[PDB]
Amino acid sequence: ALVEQVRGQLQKLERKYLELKSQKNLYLARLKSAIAAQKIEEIAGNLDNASASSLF
Amino acid sequence: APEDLLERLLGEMELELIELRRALAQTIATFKSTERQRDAQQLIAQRWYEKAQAALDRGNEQLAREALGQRQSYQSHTEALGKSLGEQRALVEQVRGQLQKLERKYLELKSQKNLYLARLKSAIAAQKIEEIAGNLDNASASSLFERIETKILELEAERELLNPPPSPLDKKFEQWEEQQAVEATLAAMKARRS
Repeated sequence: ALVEQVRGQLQKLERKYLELKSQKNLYLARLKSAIAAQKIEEIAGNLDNASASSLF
Repeated sequence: APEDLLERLLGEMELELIELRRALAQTIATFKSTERQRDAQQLIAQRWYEKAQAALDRGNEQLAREALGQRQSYQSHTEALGKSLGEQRALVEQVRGQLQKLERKYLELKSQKNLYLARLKSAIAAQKIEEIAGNLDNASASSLFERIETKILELEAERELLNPPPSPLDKKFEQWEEQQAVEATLAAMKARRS
């Protein structure tokens, strides 16, 4: 009963690991997407859209 | 580290299983030595008995009496030694039983050690996976994985600020006016291709 019981934990734990691994990229990607968006629309307003005193 | 002690303590027992081992052997030697000495004493007595078996015949009774008188001295040694050898036998068999039992109990104790050390690592090897798993996305708020959404929202929260979304009126209207451009453009279509 012990050997079968312990293997089940390994079976479950191994499953939970790769599942956790998959989500990491999906959230890192969305981190870059938002970050990669910040510095384009920020300057865009600085040029001609944000308000008066804009460089344009 | 207590887990090392179980290896060390069993090492100490091993010294005894070779110390008690030596003591038992020493007991057997003297038992054999005592056994040998008894045979010699009776042999001398036997020689007088064999030698006494040559005088009583033919009418020489006097000589035979003297020879047997000498043998009584050797017989006394045999009787004392004879009883001792039988007594010592119980000791050698008795002590061996302890060695038989003790040796059995040792390997039995040895077997269980690994079975419990293994289950020690299994639980220990489990602690540091499920502990961090909760730290990431399962334990509670403030978990490193959840905190990522906070930064996502913080930047996304600024998105609606720097570029305010269109008002519901324009949303209601821009879609509203598309229903006519499509139909009005199609109005010239359905009438032209008719």
